[PDB]
Amino acid sequence: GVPTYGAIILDETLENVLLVQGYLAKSGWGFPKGKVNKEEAPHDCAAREVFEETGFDIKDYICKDDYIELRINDQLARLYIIPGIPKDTKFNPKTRREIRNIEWFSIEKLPCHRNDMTPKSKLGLAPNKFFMAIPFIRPLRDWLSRRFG
Ligand SMILES: CCn1cc(C(=O)NCc2ccc(F)cc2)cn1
Repeated sequence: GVPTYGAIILDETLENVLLVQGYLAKSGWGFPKGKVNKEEAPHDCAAREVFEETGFDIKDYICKDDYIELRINDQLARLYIIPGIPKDTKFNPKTRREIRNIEWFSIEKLPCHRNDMTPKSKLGLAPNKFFMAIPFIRPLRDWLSRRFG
């Protein structure tokens, strides 16, 4: 699968992160990201996808070595960490045709794993509207500890 790039945008307090909600298969909440184009550098893909989905341009803020990367079923997703973006920033996607909504979420309130169904004696995980964000939350929490305190 083709790598994806995007961003974890945080506010000035470092409390909140910016998530986007799509439609249909992409109906839950996730960090803004998308598929790399042929010959496109990871940093340009991230900025491009973030600008398409949020209307916010990260290019002046990207730091080359500040990202979290996960390989999930053989697909690499790398989210550059972009702290310090004011909470009153006005975000608007390129088309409401892909992005339903854009919101800040408290990091401490977001799940960092899904819950099983052990009270129901059933295998697997309960649905969670943050399932695409979830795999980045523990690594982000740890990364913020190691770079801010
Ligand atoms: C198909 C599995 N899945 C992906 C998402 C996801 O990426 N959510 C956030 C998002 C939505 C639309 C975007 F264009 C970009 C990012 C949710 N479920």
